[PDB]
Amino acid sequence: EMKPHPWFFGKIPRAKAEEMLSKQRHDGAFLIRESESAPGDFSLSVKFGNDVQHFKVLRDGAGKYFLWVVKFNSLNELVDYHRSTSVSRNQQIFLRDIEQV
Ligand SMILES: [Cl-]
Repeated sequence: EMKPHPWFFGKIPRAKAEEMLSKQRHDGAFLIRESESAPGDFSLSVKFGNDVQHFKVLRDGAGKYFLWVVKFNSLNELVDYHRSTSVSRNQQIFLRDIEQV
């Protein structure tokens, strides 16, 4: 039965994503936001240790979404793919849902 996704935060600032993610305990806790610096593009923000890493959601010519190489017909599919394939080329970081107040 259909629930909204807990990871879509709309237009929050980059800094505010960092503020909220810093309070999460578990690496991989993440959100998708609408970039303020590149209106029309999404960014993915992810907790890792005491840092928060940011990734550009890239588009191909057909409008598919990707981070690195594998691309998807939806942000939803990109998110889910990266729950079991690392978002980072430097660490093993897998997307997991934020805790939630
Ligand atoms: Cl992996």
